[PDB]
Amino acid sequence: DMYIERAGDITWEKDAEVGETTDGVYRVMTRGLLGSTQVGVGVMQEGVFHTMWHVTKGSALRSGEGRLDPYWGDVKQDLVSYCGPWKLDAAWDGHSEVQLLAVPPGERARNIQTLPGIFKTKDGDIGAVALDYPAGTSGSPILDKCGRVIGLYGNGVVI
Amino acid sequence: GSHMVDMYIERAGDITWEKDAEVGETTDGVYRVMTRGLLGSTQVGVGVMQEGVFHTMWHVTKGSALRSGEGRLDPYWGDVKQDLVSYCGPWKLDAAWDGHSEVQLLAVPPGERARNIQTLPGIFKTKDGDIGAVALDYPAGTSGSPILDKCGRVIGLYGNGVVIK
Ligand SMILES: Cc1ncnc(C)c1-c1ccc(C[n+]2cc(NC(=O)Nc3cccc(C(F)(F)F)c3)on2)nc1
Ligand SMILES: Cc1ncnc(C)c1-c1ccc(C[n+]2cc(NC(=O)Nc3cccc(C(F)(F)F)c3)on2)nc1
Repeated sequence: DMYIERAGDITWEKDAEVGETTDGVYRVMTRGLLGSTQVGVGVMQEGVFHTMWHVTKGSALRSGEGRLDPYWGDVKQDLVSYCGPWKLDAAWDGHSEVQLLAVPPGERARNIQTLPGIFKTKDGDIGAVALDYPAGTSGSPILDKCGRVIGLYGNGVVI
Repeated sequence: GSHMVDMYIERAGDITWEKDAEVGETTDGVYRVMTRGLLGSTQVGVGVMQEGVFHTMWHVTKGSALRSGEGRLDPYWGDVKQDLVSYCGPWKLDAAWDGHSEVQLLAVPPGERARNIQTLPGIFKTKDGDIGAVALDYPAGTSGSPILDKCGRVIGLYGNGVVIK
């Protein structure tokens, strides 16, 4: 039994550290007998819930009273969307600072501004934020200066 | 008010690459740089003893003499821009990152055990220059912790990063 609950708006913050379909950033929760815990984070935008495939593994999600079914995915890229196509088309410019809107398990959302590093791995040269958050923070949106989601926290971006 | 009175080093480990890793006395080794005063003692950074010379970051000591047990280490060389300082002799640490390999941070954090963390350095295209750095975050008194190549050579100190031109 797996569900989402809202955690905040998706905003670029000045003064940062350097079923219901409301736009915003959501905790992805799994419950059982003992109780509930966060498996990841996602982004509601234009009526579509975006998270990482490995967070849900294509499970349906309860959203209050309603139920969200997966619409699309890509296991290689580790992406999955609910209710509609992938709406997050923005991308890192390759030079600017970005903001991780990290939403850790059992803690408040927060913006961290940082410059992405480039990691020259074997598979490819990969851009990633040098910020380390607990497991279940995966799917936290990363924002450009215009407030657009340029990626989700967990994997990084191939160039 | 009250001021700090005594800066000193104490040994924390050998400087080795660990095969099973997370993916005055002048004994070779890695050392905590400690400052004591009235209210107690606090770790202000880390340094490397190699070939009779203690290597740390300028901002850690600011060129103070260091107690090493009973004896005294006086600074021999420094560079404030590069944030480097040596004691008892010239800078011995001449190795550098090869630009492709994984490295190991031998982090020595305040009030915790030494440990090796293996990681691939990232390159950060800052305004001033391109900077290579490990994507590992530790408290400020970890600064001066050696970063190692697979030959066991200190290729850097934790805290600033390395300029690439
Ligand atoms: C990638 C890598 N290769 C080799 N060794 C290491 C240690 C790493 C490494 C480095 C940092 C982190 C911490 N981390 C980052 C994320 N996710 C994320 O950054 N996503 C994202 C997506 C779109 C755009 C961007 C941005 F705009 F910043 F380029 C970033 O998750 N964990 N992990 C692994
Ligand atoms: C550098 C930078 N620019 C812009 N934005 C950010 C967020 C950063 C950024 C990224 C990671 C860290 C964490 N961190 C690393 C170190 N120090 C260190 O890595 N030293 C070192 C010295 C010699 C060789 C090498 C190696 F071989 F790895 F290249 C590394 O201290 N803190 N800080 C800041």
